Amino acid sequence: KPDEQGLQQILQLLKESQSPDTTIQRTVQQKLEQLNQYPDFNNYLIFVLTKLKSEDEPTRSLSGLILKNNVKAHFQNFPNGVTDFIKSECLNNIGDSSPLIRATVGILITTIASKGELQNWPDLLPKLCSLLDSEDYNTCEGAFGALQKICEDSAEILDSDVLDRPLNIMIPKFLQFFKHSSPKIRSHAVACVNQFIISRTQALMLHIDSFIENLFALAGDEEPEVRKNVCRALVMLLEVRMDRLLPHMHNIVEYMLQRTQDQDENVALEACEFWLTLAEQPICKDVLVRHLPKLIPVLVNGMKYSDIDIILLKSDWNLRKCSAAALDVLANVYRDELLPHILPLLKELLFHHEWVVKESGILVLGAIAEGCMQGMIPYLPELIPHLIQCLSDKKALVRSITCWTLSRYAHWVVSQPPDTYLKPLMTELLKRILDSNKRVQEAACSAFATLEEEACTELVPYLAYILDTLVFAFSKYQHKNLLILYDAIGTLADSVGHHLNKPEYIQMLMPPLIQKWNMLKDEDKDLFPLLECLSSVATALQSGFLPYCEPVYQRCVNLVQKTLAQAMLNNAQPDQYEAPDKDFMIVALDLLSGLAEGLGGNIEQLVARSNILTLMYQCMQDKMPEVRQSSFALLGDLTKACFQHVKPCIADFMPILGTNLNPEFISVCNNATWAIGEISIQMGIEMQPYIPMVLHQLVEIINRPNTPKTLLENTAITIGRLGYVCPQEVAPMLQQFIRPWCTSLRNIRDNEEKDSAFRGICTMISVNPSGVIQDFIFFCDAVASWINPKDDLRDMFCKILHGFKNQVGDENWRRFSDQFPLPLKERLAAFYGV
Repeated sequence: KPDEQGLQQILQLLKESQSPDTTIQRTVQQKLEQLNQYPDFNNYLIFVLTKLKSEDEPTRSLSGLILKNNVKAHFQNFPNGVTDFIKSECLNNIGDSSPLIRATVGILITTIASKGELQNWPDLLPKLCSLLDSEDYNTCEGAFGALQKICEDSAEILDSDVLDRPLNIMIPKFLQFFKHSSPKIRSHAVACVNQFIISRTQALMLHIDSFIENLFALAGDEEPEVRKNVCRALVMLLEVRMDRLLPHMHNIVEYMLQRTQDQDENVALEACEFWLTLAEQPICKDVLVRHLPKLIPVLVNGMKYSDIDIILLKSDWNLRKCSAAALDVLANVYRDELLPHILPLLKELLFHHEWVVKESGILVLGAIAEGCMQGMIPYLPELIPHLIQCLSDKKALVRSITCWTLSRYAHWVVSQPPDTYLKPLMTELLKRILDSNKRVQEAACSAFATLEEEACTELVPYLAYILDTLVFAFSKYQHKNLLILYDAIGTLADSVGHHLNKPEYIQMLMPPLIQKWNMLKDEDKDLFPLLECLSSVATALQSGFLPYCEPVYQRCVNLVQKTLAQAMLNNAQPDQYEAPDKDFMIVALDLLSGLAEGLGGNIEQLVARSNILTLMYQCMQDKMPEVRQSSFALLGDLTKACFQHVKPCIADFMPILGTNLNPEFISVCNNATWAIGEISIQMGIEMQPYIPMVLHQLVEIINRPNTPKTLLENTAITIGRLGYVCPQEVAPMLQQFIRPWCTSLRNIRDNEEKDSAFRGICTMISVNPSGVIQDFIFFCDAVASWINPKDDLRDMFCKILHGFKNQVGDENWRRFSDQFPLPLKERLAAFYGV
C-alpha cells in the first residue's frame, strides 16, 4: 500500500545493484538486507514487480527475485497482511504477457509454497487447478508450471494425509490435459502424474488403465519433452504395476528400443533406463530373449564415450554409464546364453583402429565379466595377454579401463601358473600405478588392490617390488587416488599377512605412513580410511609395529572417548549437539583389538596410563550391538595380552558379560562367550564367584537348536575353560552338556583352544565321573578326532578311556566299541591302548 520517495529509494537501489563494476555491486546489496528486517520492505518489492509497469522488465523481475530470497530466510518473520498481499498479487499476475515477469511470478509462488509448508496456503491448489481451465494460454501454462514444481517438491506431502488429499482431484484432472493441443502443456500434465507412480497413490492406481491408455497415445509425440516424460513414466510403471503393463511388453520394448536410439540425448538416456529396470524384474529372462539380438548392439553402441566426455577428460550418470550398467545386469540374467550376441562384436571392437571404439570394446569385456565368466574362459588365453598389451596403449583412457577390465578377470588369472598371466599383469599394473595420468592411477591402483585380494601369498615373492612402487606413489598421489593407495596398502598386508613382518619392509612403509598420520587432524576426513589401513598393517607386522604404536593407540582411545562424550550430550541435546558416528568407535575398538592381539605383552604400558578400560565398560553397554560386539573382543584381547591391568575390573565386566550373553545377537554373544572363556583361564580359582551367573545360560545356549557353529564352538570352549579352573561349579552339569560339547569340538582343529577345552572336560570328569558314563560314546568320538594331543593330555585320555573301561569290564567294552568306524576304532586302540 506504499509510496513514494521510499519507492524511489528502492528503485534507485534496484538500479545500483545492476551496475557494471563489482565494487559498487557488492556494497549496495548490503542496504538490500538492512531494510530486509523491516517487513514493510517486501510490500515495495512485490509492488515493483507486479504493479509498477512504468519500469522495464529486468528491474521489475529483479525485485521479485530479491523478494524470493527474502522468503528463503526469515519468512517466519513475514506478517500475515504482507504474505496475503504477495500471495494475492502473485496468483493474479500468474500469466503475465511478459515472459521474464511471468517466470519471476512463478518461482515466487513455488518458493512460498515450499517454505509455506503448506496447509498455510489453502486456496493455492484449487485456485491453480481452476486457472488450468483458463482460456488464456499464458495463465494456463503458468498455472501448470507452478503445479508441476509443487508436485516435484512436495509429492510425499500432497500424497500424505497432512493437507487432506488434494491429489484425489488433481490426478484425474491432470490426466485430461494429456489430450491438450499444446506440446508444452501435455508435457506438464504427464510430468505431474509421474511423481505419484512409485508412491503408487490410489488416486492414480485406480486410474492406471486410463493413465496407460493416455500414455500409449502420447508415445508417438514429436516434441522431445513429451517422449522423455512418457518414457520416465513407463520405466517407473515397471517397478510398480507390472501386472497391467505385461500384455504390452513386446510393443513397449519395441518402442523403447527405438526410443533408446532417439535423436534427443535426454529421451535416449531415459529409455535406456528401461533396460536397467527391466533386468531387475523376475519376469525378464523369458520376455526379452527375442530382443537381445537387437538390444545388445544398441546397448554396446551407447557405451562409447560422448565427444563431450572425451573433451571433459582427454558426470555421475551418462548414457554410457546406464548403457553398461544395463549390460552388466543383463549378463547376470542370461549368463553364458548372452555370449552369442556379444562375442562376435568384441572381435571387431578390441582391435579397432579408432581408440574410442577399442575403449568401449574393453569396457564391454569388463561388464559381462561377472555373469559370463564361465563362458569367457576359452577366450581368456588370447584376451588376457592382449589387454596386458593394451596397458601400454598411448591413449590414457584406453589404459584405464584396461586396468579395470583385467581386474575383473583377476580370479582366472591367479587360477593359472603365476609366471604366465599373473606375473606380466603384476609388472604392468605396477608401472601404471605411477602412470602420469590421474585417471590411470585411479584405475591401476584400484585394479591392483583387487588383484591382491585374489592373490594373497602369491605376492610374497614380489613384496619388495610391490612396496617399492607403492611407497613412491605417496609422493605423487593427489587425494582421490591417495585414498585408494591406503586401500592398496591395507589389502597388501591383508594378503601377505605375517610375510610383511621384515625389518627391511617396515623401513619403507611406516615412515611415510606415520608422516601422513601426523598431519591428520582428529577432525580430518582422512582418518576414516587410514585407521582401516594401519589396523591391517599392525596386524600383519605383529610385534614389529611396536616402535610406531605409541601414537595410533592414544589417538584411538581419544576417538572412543570423543564418541561417548558426544553420545552422552546427544541424550539431552537433540537440539544443540549432534549424534556421533558410532563406526568411528567401532574401528578404534577393532584397531585397539589388533594392537593388543599383535603386541601381546608390550601393550601393558599403554593400557596402564589410559582410561581404556573405563571407556570399554561404557562401550559394552552402548545401544548399538556392533559396539558391544567389537568391545567384548577387546576385552578378551586385553585379558590375554595384559591381564594385570584388567583384573581390578572383573567385578564390573562379568555382570555385563552375563546380561549380554544373548544368542539373538550372534557376533555380540560370540565375543561375550569368548571373553569369559579367556578370563577364567587367567583368573584361576579366583573365578569362582562368577561361575553361576553365566553358566546356566551357556548350557542353555549349547543345548539350543539352530545355532551358528562358531558360537556353539566358542560356548563349548568357554564352558570347558570354567570347569578347569573352578571344576566344582561346572562339573555337576556334565550330563546335560556332554552331548553337543563333543558334537561341537570334534570338528575343530588341534589348536590351543581345543587343548584348553579338553583339559577342562578331563578335570570335570575326574571330579564328576558319572555325567559322562551315560553318553561316553561321544567322549570317544571327541577324543578320536585328536591328531596331535599333548603328552599329558594323552595320559589324561587314557586314564579315562582305561579306568572307565575297567569300571565296565572287558566284555562290555568289546560290545561298546562296535559302532566304531575303521579310522575310529583302530585309532583309539592305536593311541590309548583301546
